[PDB]
Amino acid sequence: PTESIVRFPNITNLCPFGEVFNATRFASVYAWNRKRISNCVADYSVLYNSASFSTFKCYGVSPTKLNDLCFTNVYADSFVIRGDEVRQIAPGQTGKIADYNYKLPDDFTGCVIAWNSNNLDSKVGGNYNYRYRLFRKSNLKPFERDISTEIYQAGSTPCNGVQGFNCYFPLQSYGFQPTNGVGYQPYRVVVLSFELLHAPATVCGPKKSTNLVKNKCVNFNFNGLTGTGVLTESNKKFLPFQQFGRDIADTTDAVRDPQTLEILDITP
Amino acid sequence: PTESIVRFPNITNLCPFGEVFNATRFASVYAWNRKRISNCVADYSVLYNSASFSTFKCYGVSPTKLNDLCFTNVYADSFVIRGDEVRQIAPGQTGKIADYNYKLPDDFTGCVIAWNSNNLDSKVGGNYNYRYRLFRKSNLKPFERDISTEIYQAGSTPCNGVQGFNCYFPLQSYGFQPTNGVGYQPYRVVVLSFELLHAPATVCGPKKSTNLVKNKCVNFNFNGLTGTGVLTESNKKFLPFQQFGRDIADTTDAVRDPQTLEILDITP
Amino acid sequence: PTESIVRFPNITNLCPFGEVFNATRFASVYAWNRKRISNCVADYSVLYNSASFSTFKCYGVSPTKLNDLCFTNVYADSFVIRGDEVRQIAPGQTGKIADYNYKLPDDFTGCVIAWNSNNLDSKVGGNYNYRYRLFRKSNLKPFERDISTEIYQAGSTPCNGVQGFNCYFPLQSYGFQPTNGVGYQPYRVVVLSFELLHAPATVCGPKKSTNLVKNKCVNFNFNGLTGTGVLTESNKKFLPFQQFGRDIADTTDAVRDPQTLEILDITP
Amino acid sequence: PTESIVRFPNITNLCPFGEVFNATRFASVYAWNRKRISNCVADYSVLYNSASFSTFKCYGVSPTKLNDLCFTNVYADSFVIRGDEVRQIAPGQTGKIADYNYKLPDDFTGCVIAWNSNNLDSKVGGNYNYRYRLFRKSNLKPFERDISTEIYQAGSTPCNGVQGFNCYFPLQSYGFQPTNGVGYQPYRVVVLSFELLHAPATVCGPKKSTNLVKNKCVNFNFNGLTGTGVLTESNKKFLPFQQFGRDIADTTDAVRDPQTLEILDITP
Amino acid sequence: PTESIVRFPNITNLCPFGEVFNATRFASVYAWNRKRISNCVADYSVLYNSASFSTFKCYGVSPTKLNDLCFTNVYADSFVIRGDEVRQIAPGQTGKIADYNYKLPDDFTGCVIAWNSNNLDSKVGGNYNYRYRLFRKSNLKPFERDISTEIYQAGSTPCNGVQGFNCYFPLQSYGFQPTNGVGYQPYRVVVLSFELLHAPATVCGPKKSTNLVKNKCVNFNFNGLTGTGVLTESNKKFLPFQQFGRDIADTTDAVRDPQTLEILDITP
Amino acid sequence: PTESIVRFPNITNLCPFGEVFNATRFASVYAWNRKRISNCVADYSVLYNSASFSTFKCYGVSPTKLNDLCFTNVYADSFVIRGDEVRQIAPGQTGKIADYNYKLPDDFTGCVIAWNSNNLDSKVGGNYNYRYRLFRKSNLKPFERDISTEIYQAGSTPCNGVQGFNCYFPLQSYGFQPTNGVGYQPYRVVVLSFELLHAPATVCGPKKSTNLVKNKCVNFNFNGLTGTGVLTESNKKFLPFQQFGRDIADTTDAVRDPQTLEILDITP
Ligand SMILES: *[C@@H]1O[C@H](CO)[C@@H](O)[C@H](O)[C@H]1NC(C)=O
Ligand SMILES: *[C@@H]1O[C@H](CO)[C@@H](O)[C@H](O)[C@H]1NC(C)=O
Ligand SMILES: *[C@@H]1O[C@H](CO)[C@@H](O)[C@H](O)[C@H]1NC(C)=O
Ligand SMILES: *[C@@H]1O[C@H](CO)[C@@H](O)[C@H](O)[C@H]1NC(C)=O
Ligand SMILES: *[C@@H]1O[C@H](CO)[C@@H](O)[C@H](O)[C@H]1NC(C)=O
Ligand SMILES: *[C@@H]1O[C@H](CO)[C@@H](O)[C@H](O)[C@H]1NC(C)=O
Ligand SMILES: *[C@@H]1O[C@H](CO)[C@@H](O)[C@H](O)[C@H]1NC(C)=O
Ligand SMILES: *[C@@H]1O[C@H](CO)[C@@H](O)[C@H](O)[C@H]1NC(C)=O
Ligand SMILES: *[C@@H]1O[C@H](CO)[C@@H](O)[C@H](O)[C@H]1NC(C)=O
Ligand SMILES: *[C@@H]1O[C@H](CO)[C@@H](O)[C@H](O)[C@H]1NC(C)=O
Ligand SMILES: *[C@@H]1O[C@H](CO)[C@@H](O)[C@H](O)[C@H]1NC(C)=O
Ligand SMILES: *[C@@H]1O[C@H](CO)[C@@H](O)[C@H](O)[C@H]1NC(C)=O
Repeated sequence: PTESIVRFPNITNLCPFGEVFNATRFASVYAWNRKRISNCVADYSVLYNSASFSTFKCYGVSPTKLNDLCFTNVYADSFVIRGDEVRQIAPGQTGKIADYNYKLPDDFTGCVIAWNSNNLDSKVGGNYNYRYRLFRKSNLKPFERDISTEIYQAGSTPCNGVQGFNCYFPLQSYGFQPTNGVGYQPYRVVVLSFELLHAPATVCGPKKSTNLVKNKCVNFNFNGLTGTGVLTESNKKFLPFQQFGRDIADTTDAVRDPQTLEILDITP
Repeated sequence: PTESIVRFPNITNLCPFGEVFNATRFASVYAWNRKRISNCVADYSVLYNSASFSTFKCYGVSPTKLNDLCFTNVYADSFVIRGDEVRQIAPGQTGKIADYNYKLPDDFTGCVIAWNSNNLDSKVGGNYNYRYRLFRKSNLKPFERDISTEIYQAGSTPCNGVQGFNCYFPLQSYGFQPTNGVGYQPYRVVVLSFELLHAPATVCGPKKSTNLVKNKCVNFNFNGLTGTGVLTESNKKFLPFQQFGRDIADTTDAVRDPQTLEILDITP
Repeated sequence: PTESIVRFPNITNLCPFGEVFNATRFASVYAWNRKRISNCVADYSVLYNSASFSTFKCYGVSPTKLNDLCFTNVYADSFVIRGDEVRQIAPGQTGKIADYNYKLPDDFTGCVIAWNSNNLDSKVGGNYNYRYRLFRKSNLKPFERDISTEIYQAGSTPCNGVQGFNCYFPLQSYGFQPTNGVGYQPYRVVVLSFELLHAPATVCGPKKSTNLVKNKCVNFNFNGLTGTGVLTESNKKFLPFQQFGRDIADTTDAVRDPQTLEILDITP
Repeated sequence: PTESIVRFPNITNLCPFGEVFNATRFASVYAWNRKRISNCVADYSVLYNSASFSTFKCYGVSPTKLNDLCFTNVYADSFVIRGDEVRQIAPGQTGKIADYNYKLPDDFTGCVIAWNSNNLDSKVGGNYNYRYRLFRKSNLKPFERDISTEIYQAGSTPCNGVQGFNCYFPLQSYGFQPTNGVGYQPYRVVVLSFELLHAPATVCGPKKSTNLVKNKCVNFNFNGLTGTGVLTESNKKFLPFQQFGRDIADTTDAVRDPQTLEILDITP
Repeated sequence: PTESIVRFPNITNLCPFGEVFNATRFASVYAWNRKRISNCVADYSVLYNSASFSTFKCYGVSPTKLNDLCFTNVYADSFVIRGDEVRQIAPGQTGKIADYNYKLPDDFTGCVIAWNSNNLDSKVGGNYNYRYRLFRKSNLKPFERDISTEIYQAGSTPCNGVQGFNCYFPLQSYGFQPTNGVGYQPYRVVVLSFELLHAPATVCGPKKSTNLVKNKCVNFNFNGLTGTGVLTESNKKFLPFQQFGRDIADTTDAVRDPQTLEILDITP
Repeated sequence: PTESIVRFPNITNLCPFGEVFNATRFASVYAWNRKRISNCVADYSVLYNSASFSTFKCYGVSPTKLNDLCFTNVYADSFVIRGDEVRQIAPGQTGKIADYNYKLPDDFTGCVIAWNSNNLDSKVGGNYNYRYRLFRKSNLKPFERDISTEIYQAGSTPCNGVQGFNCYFPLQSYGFQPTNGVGYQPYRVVVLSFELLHAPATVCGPKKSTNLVKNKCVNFNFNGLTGTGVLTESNKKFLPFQQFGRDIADTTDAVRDPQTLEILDITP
């Protein structure tokens, strides 16, 4: 391996992590706000190295390596919970938030970023505008959003839309005050989930593309696909929707150049 | 009485509470900051209607009735403590902040205003820029300020100005973190002391001044002096430092108007 | 005083304290249940000797001297509150229950009897059927019950009968669990308020009457009217509503006998 | 498998769990009560649906599947402890109850049911009738009790069974009050121990016995012996104690019918 | 008033406060040790200037003035209690220590000293050598001890000297741990009660006497009896047991010398 | 296996564990004290018998088997830390002590022995003599000691050798009170480190040295070399640095007798 060749798509616009994180008002956890992120350079070490997030805990990927990876789509799910419920944003965990408000799948790949928000989300006398769903008949499916407001029937009597004995509203207020304990303290949570599935990659890190060298042994990083081999011209006519190539041994022997749209044969 | 005549003097500028309360940085408790406020208009109801002040304790005045009474001079004292010693900013209270950092007289008149500033004065990894005087050979007198950094000799041996065995540095750091408990979270405290000595009033509130009505039994408030009488015209010989006259009964019977310099005979 | 004479009306049915204290379901604190107790004999010893009432606090009446006094009418107010809200059931106290749910007068005469009911009012998973009023525009008057359920306008926008941002339901659930700490455990509260008017006393204790002794110096207890003097047969005519004979000097001169209906002058 | 066939013995007398769980007074933890349950149909639904059991921790068996299985002998160990020491009733923990009062084996197959009993085991002024062994020479063996009252020597002095300096009574009282916290509140604990040997099962659930359908491929459940097969009429001569039968390869190939005492060959 | 003439008796030996306050082992609170301090000089400002004592509350006298007074006798009561029970050592208090172990009179002239002894009295594995009386039929008279060990019958059944159901041992061990809470460390309490009989005082403070100067208007401190006057030779002879000479105004004008034992007359 | 043989070298002197564990004053954790224990007999059972130690965590070796083995060298480390920071003395653990003060290797062979020291290290007025490094530019490598007192720079502003804004002293005083909780409580930690590497072993347990039995099948522990075989004479030419031989199968077949320096042959 004489050289190393990194080829990423030629994109420059930064996708708004600022509008996800530095928003004035977030949403409640029963109505958590999901933003689609695609076609951007994403500097994850801006979020990592900044001393502002108490929890930057990442599942299925390393937080330091996120600049050196490319994902097809990023989902940013922002909401506000209490501190003791910050642990509940994890696969294979139980609680009110995990069962009824926000559920993470067991194959989750992404990061959970939680930081304290006392000055923004508390008020003397109580901040009651952040509600969590307390009552539901069944647990939530992963990434299912439930915003329905129907009176929960906890007994045998029908409720008919009126709260009362054994008939409760499903949404319950946090009631934040700045004098509250650190467990009952407002924490803003943003969950980044990365689609690593077979698709064209849109969100890529700030790594700079190098020029293409052929007919030599080079390490290569084509759109997040890492390998070592000899890149040459290929007579393989790719159909325009195809990015990779593959053989009977299930090995990537052909890739499409992200920039020049050139099909390169990877001879090992 | 028929109507009330409130006479406040011709003052146009506002009292500078803005850099007292909304400053970017506050000083520490050992170097507690003091601002002298005089000769302006102060609207205390803005501070009273705030939804962020957790503690608004007052002494010698009512927390409702502070705006209508108007004062000689306002001493605004600003410092950052943590939440446990907010009770130590009370008169007669004993503690490390009370004995060694900031001591209030037992006859203190004014209001203590404190609010949590965890999003401002705490950083992830620790904020150590706010210090308190842990050691002093004598307890502080009321309202004295000690910023000396001399090494507190706690043993018999002279160690000559270095930290070591029983040779402690007098200041120590709070060490604020955003994940700390509410006792160990930063609280910005602004003591607002007011003196009520025999002097003409310099700070008075946003209450409007009404026109004079003479020769009729009216309730009057002549710039802090409230009475009932038939405010007739005068022929008195008031020297220009004489705010209000007296008599053999030691009762107020002649007041010179603050807005026109006209002496008025009070007759009940 | 040679002898002691006690005359109480010949009433024999017990007061229904068993219906008050041993009811299966107590109402919520916002809808506290008042029962009027009159025309019976009240045995307060069964309340006092039994050891389950953790809080037994009487105001204006000595708690061990409940039996000898006679009362006109008794009001028993029953409800369920959490453990830290028990101290607010007292004259002159403040809190959410005192302001918005149940306010005692500052001149309150009677007892507060609170006992733990964790077995009867908590189920595993949460008992959400006990609600307290959390939002009100103004504090309650003494002995005033508010069961209104209109949406509380916290902000400047009209609520229009729907819960949402800055519009809250005034009632909030306790959510009792048996694993919750004693601050957050159910306590059943019965407040006995005795009124002592100029009306004839109907609620009298279990003290038994003696025979009347006339023309001799005795110490008498005439239906709660204690005193000492020579009871003599009188020619005074009382009208049927009149029960005793206060003179021009406002001292009791004659008493109507509560059993035989006899007019009895008191000499000293 | 066309259908499911379940054959259980026709025992209809219900197992005495009412005497275990609803006894008027339990025993102290040093003298914990053990009851032998056998030869009855057991209903575990009344334990699971009940909303008073705060702890239902089952080791080795699924708590929902207690109703499904059959056992031979059930050991019910009932006692009263305090809340913080409920966590000591589990296989493999330490503490005063685990070491000196009640030890659970590491191979424990059974459930632990703990519920709060503040209404029944606490008295205002203290309930000191519940004792625990505080001092012992060596830690207890599993399922061993020590009701001995011998004065524990904690020094080097033979003090002849008299309490005093370094000679302590082995048993110490709890002293339960309703105002005490949940760490120091009474919890009644019933430990159910199921033993499953190579023995005929006497403790089973209320699952109904269906009619005998032979010569068809059925799922079958013969007295807890689950499987799938084509049950036919046999010619094997089982001895009366011999319940099922095994082939050369130690697989169940014949069973006796629990109801009609008939030998049925299980061919697959 | 030129110069004071302090005359205190020529007492040679210091009071044994060191043996009381510095003893190795203190007695338990049910069997507290009382020591009679008399015929000596006692420095009380040594105790105050030492900062080891957490509590120094003195009732009926000020702690700083104690070196200036001659008391007739001193009683030193030393015991070990819990921290939360330290407040029970006060005149007019309720609790287990006040009712059953150590009762202070309401007319108390003395000082209460309490210092933490987690270092010397606590021990890992438990120090159960300190016991307190938990059960008694009646409350204690002031300065009364109970060393009885009879079984407290709390039911109808007799006990026959055997512990069991409703029969409890009167004394319960404390169980001191070094890992206990702030209310549960051992505290050693010395109660110094100053007997002030109208007698020759024998416990005097450390004040250097001044030789007698007569026939001039001087201050004097004769045996703690402060006064101002002219001291003259006395014509009358007082009885050998009687020192104070009272007048019609109940003021001493004829005092015996506490060094040369001769009568002196005080005149204005 | 007829006769067990234990051959240890003839080492007479006892190890100085008294001067390490029972030292009067320990060093602080930034300047932790390392003592080299070699060429003595060590009794670790008497370390294990004491119940004063609240943590006796041994990593890689079991505490019961400590007397069995032999070591070449022992590293006895000693320091004082608070109770919450005891857990950071562990392999593969993070914290202030682990990063900045004392780091164990990830594969550590030895025992962490920590006991509470409230009685020895606390004093009234606070013991601030114990300091810990709170600020460092880089994390400590394992078994590396840093005693630098250079002022740590946090901001871009140079410190210039004085304490100030964003320039802190790297060492912080603990502040131990006798009234502190168990979290801030002084704990004395000794970390014994053992090397299991093959060398002439100098420190061994108190096991008795048996005689030499030859030409009989015996168990043997030759300086901690456990095995079973028929120990016969050898003609192998062991050099002085060669202590135990090995065969072509890499098994121990010839061991030098530690007492005699005589070469013996293991034969199974
Ligand atoms: C949010 O704003 C702050 C400004 O104080 C900035 O430092 C931070 O980087 C911003 N975060 C994002 C994600 O843009
Ligand atoms: C950018 O990429 C596109 C294809 O995605 C390609 O057609 C174009 O030539 C590239 N431009 C440059 C300057 O590399
Ligand atoms: C403004 O102030 C001056 C002096 O303070 C006073 O004489 C004058 O009357 C005031 N102006 C008005 C319009 O009253
Ligand atoms: C500080 O700034 C906020 C920003 O809205 C303002 O509402 C508040 O009144 C300011 N405080 C003072 C004392 O002016
Ligand atoms: C409630 O019922 C119990 C039954 O055990 C009884 O002891 C108690 O006296 C009753 N309460 C009243 C107020 O009578
Ligand atoms: C009972 O009281 C009534 C009046 O309330 C009276 O008429 C009647 O005589 C009394 N009974 C007796 C036996 O005195
Ligand atoms: C105990 O009694 C209650 C009374 O309703 C009943 O619901 C419960 O099922 C009983 N417990 C058992 C184990 O049968
Ligand atoms: C019930 O079972 C027994 C054996 O357990 C059997 O002898 C008896 O016949 C059965 N009864 C019926 C009605 O089948
Ligand atoms: C000391 O006191 C005695 C009486 O107790 C007295 O007789 C004697 O004179 C005194 N000593 C002096 C030096 O005055
Ligand atoms: C107890 O001993 C210490 C040790 O020197 C001493 O400082 C203290 O003064 C003594 N206390 C008394 C009352 O003598
Ligand atoms: C420390 O001294 C005590 C004194 O009794 C002794 O028991 C203990 O064994 C000593 N510690 C060690 C580690 O030997
Ligand atoms: C002790 O061991 C040495 C070798 O380590 C040996 O030379 C010496 O003779 C031995 N002494 C005794 C008394 O066994």
